[PDB]
Amino acid sequence: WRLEILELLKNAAVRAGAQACFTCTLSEAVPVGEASWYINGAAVQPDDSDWTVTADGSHHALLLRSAQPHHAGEVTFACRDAVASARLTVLGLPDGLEHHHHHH
Repeated sequence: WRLEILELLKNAAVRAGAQACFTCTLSEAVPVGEASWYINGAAVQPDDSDWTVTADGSHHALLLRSAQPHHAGEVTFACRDAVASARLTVLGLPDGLEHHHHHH
């Protein structure tokens, strides 16, 4: 019956074509106004195309479609005594090599 913050997903890096997963499972549902979801460098308008925000009960879900070298910025969220932060960054260097061979 309380409003204790259970778990928050922070710290996220998204390369080109990747996706972002930010959610905050609370103990109480908050309407629209006491909850603030924004990343410095790109305010999410009700019609935001790159970012998507929703609120259903005690669960707040926010994502990032295909990350592009420009969405980089800080991550700050606040609610019912629910303080949060993070660091969002996108890689634009195709210097990231990956192993395409699972096994040999």
